[PDB]
Amino acid sequence: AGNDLLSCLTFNGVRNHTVFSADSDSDFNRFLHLSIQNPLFQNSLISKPSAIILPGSKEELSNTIRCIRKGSWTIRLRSGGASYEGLSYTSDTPFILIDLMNLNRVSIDLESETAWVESGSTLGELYYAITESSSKLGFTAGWCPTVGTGGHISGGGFGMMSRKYGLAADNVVDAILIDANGAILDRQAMGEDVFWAIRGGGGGVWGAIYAWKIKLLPVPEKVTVFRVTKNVAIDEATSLLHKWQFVAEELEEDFTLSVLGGADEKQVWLTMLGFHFGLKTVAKSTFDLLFPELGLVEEDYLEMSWGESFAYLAGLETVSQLNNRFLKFDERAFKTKVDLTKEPLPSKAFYGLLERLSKEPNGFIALNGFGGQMSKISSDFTPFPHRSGTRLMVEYIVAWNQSEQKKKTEFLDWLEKVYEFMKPFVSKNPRLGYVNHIDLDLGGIDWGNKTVVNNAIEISRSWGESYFLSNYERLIRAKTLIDPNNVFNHPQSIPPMA
Ligand SMILES: *c1c(C)c(C)cc2c1nc1c(=O)[nH]c(=O)nc-1n2C[C@H](O)[C@H](O)[C@H](O)COP(=O)(O)OP(=O)(O)OC[C@H]1O[C@@H](n2cnc3c(N)ncnc32)[C@H](O)[C@@H]1O
Ligand SMILES: *[C@@H]1O[C@H](CO)[C@@H](O[C@@H]2O[C@H](CO)[C@@H](O[C@@H]3O[C@H](CO)[C@@H](O)[C@H](O)[C@@H]3O)[C@H](O)[C@H]2NC(C)=O)[C@H](O)[C@H]1NC(C)=O
Ligand SMILES: *[C@@H]1O[C@H](CO)[C@@H](O)[C@H](O)[C@H]1NC(C)=O
Ligand SMILES: [Mg+2]
Repeated sequence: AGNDLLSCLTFNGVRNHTVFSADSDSDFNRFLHLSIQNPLFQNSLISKPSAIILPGSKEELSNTIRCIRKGSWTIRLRSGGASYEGLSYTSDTPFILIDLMNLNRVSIDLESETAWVESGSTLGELYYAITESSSKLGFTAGWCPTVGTGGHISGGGFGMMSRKYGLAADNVVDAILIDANGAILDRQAMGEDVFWAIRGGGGGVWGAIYAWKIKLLPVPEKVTVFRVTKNVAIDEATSLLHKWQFVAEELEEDFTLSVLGGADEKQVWLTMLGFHFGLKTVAKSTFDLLFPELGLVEEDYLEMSWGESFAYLAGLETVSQLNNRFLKFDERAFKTKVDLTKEPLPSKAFYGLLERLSKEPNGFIALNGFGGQMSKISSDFTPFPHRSGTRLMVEYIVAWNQSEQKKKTEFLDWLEKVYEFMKPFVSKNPRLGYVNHIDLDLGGIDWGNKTVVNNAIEISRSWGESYFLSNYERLIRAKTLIDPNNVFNHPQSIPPMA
């Protein structure tokens, strides 16, 4: 029973747990909602955990998993709670939520220039700790400070420094994984196939990552960034985006130029985000040469520390704000979809995308170029396969607040239609995806369904090959090795072999 679970936890010295309560403002509901970053999955109709456990050490994490298995609960692991589909805190079967928020220690070793990072730590907490320790070290990961390292690194982790240094997972050199039996496994213990699989094979599949050991990377004491919003009409916005794609993928590895875009009837807005590993004179000379159409001026270019640049690019007020995991931002529900491209987008693709954005001010797009180091890493170095030959990543987002809930169906329909419009221009056979941008539209396994489970491998190939391409086969072997009994599962987890 739940009381048996409780007894087991006590016997093993795990004290931080809270059982389900109907009391709307119970401590249970407080802990549950503390790390739900998408209000979309926050209402009273959604599944709720039977209990929430907050392990405070690797042994407590090991024993929690050990105890949960003596019952029939589904395990859910949550770090940052940023899952696009709420997969860290929802389940169609009774589940126990293992919340890792107390595992938030970052330990920087300046003598080896590496760090051990407990998996409950956020990217912001990590960046803050790095900046505090050194003005010449940084790390490559995503641009959202509130995202958890647990899910993020497990899925790869792309950001503004990836053209220089690759994904967060491409820079992991050891890890502690707690397996289905509660074993505490470092890189040597888990073996090279499993150490490969965890570095981008997706969270919630292999076991519970207790901590990541990462290599810290050189950054100059001052870098140059810009964040400039152009307010233009569609003719100019189209020509800017069409040229942007070439400038972006082609830039030397020491430069990144990304875009956020949206519109409202005749007014289009494009926010250009620039990063250069170096000083402003070189930064401006490069963009003056390659992209004069942007109309950037001297005062747009800002020199600041690496830590400052990551806080700045995230729209935070100060570096100090990096260190606040529960610092919200906005309170909007959202849905997103993503594409990867292999061929240049024709001008008419950007034109049509902007036309659709112009009709839906709640929608917007995020555009990133690959190339640089992303084209120099082999497709099977880690599970993330989209390397050489991949040109852009394109994200489509629609977001709304409480007062707009009536339009929910309308927003989702808009996003569906945008995705359908882009189909001919983006990757095909299969239409590629990214596991950190998990998308349930592709389908999902009901692990309680016998006929589906028998055919799990074929069925799962739909999303599996989209996220991992030819790396799918090795992932299945790693899964069978580390979690043959499928203790760690969700609608799109890698299936073990029968
Ligand atoms: C910005 C924002 C605001 C969001 C919401 C997502 C972002 C983002 N910016 C990104 C970026 O710049 N670059 C990216 O590559 N991705 C970006 N994303 C997506 C984000 O990376 C993913 O949502 C990421 O998976 C979130 O990680 P998280 O905050 O830890 O999310 P969850 O706790 O919901 O977990 C996700 C998934 O992993 C399993 N999990 C969590 N912790 C685990 C440990 N320690 N071990 C094994 N598995 C773990 C969860 O169970 C769930 O399945
Ligand atoms: C289980 O874990 C939760 C989350 O860490 C624990 O709640 C936390 O408890 C600490 C104190 O032990 C709180 O620290 C202090 O809170 C007070 C009041 O807000 C403040 O004055 C101090 O400066 C400091 O912030 C912390 O707020 C709190 N975190 C949350 C989110 O509630 C809890 O104590 C643990 N439960 C057990 C049984 O140990
Ligand atoms: C199992 O899944 C299939 C396909 O999703 C569905 O048609 C069927 O009804 C399910 N079987 C049971 C008994 O739930
Ligand atoms: Mg009450």
